Amino acid sequence: ASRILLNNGAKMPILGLGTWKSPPGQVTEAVKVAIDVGYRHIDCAHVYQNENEVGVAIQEKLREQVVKREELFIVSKLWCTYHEKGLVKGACQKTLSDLKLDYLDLYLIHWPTGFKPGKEFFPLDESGNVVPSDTNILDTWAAMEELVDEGLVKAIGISNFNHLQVEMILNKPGLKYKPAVNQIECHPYLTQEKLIQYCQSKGIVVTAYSPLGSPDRPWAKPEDPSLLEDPRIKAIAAKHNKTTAQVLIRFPMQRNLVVIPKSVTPERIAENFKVFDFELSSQDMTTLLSYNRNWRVCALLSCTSHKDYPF
Ligand SMILES: NC(=O)c1ccc[n+]([C@@H]2O[C@H](COP(=O)([O-])OP(=O)(O)OC[C@H]3O[C@@H](n4cnc5c(N)ncnc54)[C@H](OP(=O)(O)O)[C@@H]3O)[C@@H](O)[C@H]2O)c1
Ligand SMILES: O=C(O)COc1cc(Cl)ccc1C(=O)NCc1ccc(Br)cc1F
Repeated sequence: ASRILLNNGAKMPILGLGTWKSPPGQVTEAVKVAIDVGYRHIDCAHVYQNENEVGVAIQEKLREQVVKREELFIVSKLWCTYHEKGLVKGACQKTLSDLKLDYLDLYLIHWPTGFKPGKEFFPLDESGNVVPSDTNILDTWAAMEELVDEGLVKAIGISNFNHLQVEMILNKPGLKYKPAVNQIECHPYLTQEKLIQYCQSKGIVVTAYSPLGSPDRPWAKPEDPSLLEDPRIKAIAAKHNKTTAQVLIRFPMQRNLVVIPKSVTPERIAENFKVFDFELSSQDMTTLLSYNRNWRVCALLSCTSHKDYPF
């Protein structure tokens, strides 16, 4: 089954194309190729600085009538410097204009932390600590709810929310819409059993990011573990006559997760989509889960300061 039902009643494709680090000079063709070979979900964000180019691709494949708007599932995220009530609508509208869309299928609070508004995405103090905003997640959530009620977004959700923060939203006084999705880091080195079971038990669909361990993350270090090069994962792939990436993408799909591998390489974009015709065994799944080491791609010292830093 290629889509999962969300608690807003809409279906979300379980495979999407990620776009963080996709160069603006390459991402338009990457998205065009992706849609040509089957992808119907694109994961975006304003902070990635490439939504205009992603939007050129979506608009061209709409204009060519390759796909209909209803068949696409486009996701973006509210950056930290826009948590303020009077900045959320405009942030969403900027993303809409850049993506050439009149609505988003899903809009996420990108991180639970609000930062000081301004030109800078990471406003720092002179000692390098992020400068917080006094906004809290519950008031930010109410602002997200407004976007649903104005027709700018079909679904709202959260990203990098820990258990307690998910719970805070669900327990919000006067909660109007539950989050549809929690998008978090998840792969065999960070298997997330606790947060996923919690989210799923509440009917929140979990999207796994960095499913390949983000080998192109700008802060990678030599000593870091490498999923794609792990011989134990390579051996499961070889057994199935698939690539290691293919196994890493199928893994979350069998846990009822949505997964969003990024590539700008046409051959890999296509390879990564060829994951609906094979199954990992229960033993394969448990074996992959055994590799957990609580290793995170996405953590940031400058922000650990903040009252709502999630890890
Ligand atoms: N919500 C958040 O806070 C958050 C955080 C991180 C990521 N995300 C989203 O999740 C997406 C995916 O995560 P990510 O970009 O961190 O990393 P990823 O998808 O785990 O890994 C991307 C890297 O893997 C390479 N790659 C892709 N397919 C491959 C294949 N078949 N074989 C070998 N290498 C392959 C890509 O190379 P090429 O591109 O050169 O082919 C790129 O270097 C992001 O792009 C973003 O949309 C969200
Ligand atoms: O956050 C993403 O989606 C991917 O990571 C980044 C993307 C870009 Cl364009 C810039 C920087 C990051 C980035 O540094 N992400 C890590 C991060 C960020 C904020 C917080 Br509150 C915590 C944290 F771990």
